[PDB]
Amino acid sequence: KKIIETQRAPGAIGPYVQGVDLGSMVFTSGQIPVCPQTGEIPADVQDQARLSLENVKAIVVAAGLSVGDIIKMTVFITDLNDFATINEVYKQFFDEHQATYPTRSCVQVARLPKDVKLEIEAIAVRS
Amino acid sequence: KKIIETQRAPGAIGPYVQGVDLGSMVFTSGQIPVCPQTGEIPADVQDQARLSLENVKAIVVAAGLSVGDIIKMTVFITDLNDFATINEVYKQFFDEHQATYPTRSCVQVARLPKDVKLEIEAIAVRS
Amino acid sequence: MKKIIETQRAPGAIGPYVQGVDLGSMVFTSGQIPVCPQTGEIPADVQDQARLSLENVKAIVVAAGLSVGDIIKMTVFITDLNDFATINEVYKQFFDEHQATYPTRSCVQVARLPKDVKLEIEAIAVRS
Repeated sequence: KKIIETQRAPGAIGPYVQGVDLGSMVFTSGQIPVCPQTGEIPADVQDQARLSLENVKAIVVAAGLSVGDIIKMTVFITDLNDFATINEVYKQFFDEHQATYPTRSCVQVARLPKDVKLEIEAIAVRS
Repeated sequence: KKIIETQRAPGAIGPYVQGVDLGSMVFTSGQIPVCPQTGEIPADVQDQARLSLENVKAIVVAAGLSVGDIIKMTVFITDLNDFATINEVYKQFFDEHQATYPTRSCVQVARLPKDVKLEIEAIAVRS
Repeated sequence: MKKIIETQRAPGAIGPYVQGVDLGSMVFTSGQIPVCPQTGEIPADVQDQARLSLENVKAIVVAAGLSVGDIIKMTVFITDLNDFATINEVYKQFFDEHQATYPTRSCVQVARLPKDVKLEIEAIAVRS
């Protein structure tokens, strides 16, 4: 039960850790498009989606794993009009790391912390 | 990590796989009431509820497992007034397969992919 | 294992789910709502609701033989983010009082929850 902490993903806005590493598997908190350096949220959904994903990647990479070890995501979104766009960025991101797509749920919620357009949690396995 | 692929469940409409088998645990994507043979979404909530659960079954069977191996489900729905009808179908489903009911979370979201009334993810264990 | 968890210190399952499942290495709970197990009532105030959801989570993990410090992931479904700073405070004090490290978390505002409660919380805990 190792805690994961990285500056490549935003610090906790709250009583949670960024990730926990169980040995066989890794859980991340839900990541929002907040910039780890600047604390800023990008306006466009293309960018928010790239940024949530990088934030997830930082925690998974800080555990010593890679994108291809990601087996499950939930993508929580505020607007299904943004859907094809989120999917393009998210495919590109997996393809970039030559990783097969994880299992996934995608739901439209009412609202997200800081009024972001999306939030992504992940589960990775070691082997 | 072994990807699960079956034609008894709908082909992914985006960058995901229907299931992943970790040896120990199997994760499904969130199953919506899309008909694997036609692409149709049934109109009635009873039929939609029945149909997500058959899609979940289909992926868990393809992994070599069965419905009584499911330990967790998350049921995302668009209307809590549909709950008693969803509960009836879902109870019958597990009862039919002589299955112990899993842990479950049920929440009403704003909207789902393809304007479906529910989306169900499952987690199963091998032994 | 696939052991069902059953406790009277959390509200009983009336419906097609069980309170929790113990798998050996990990415990999963059902989503817990702020329904009081003795009175069957929902407190009106979100701090009370938050505290109670957490109690209800604790009851089931503890019935599994584990403790709060073993909880490794939560998802907090809420109906109003305006309640969030308040829920966070209650949630923090709950972990601090158990001397527990904070789990991983996801928090979203959904449209609605069972019984019009203000939050539902599910938990994943590991044995060691």
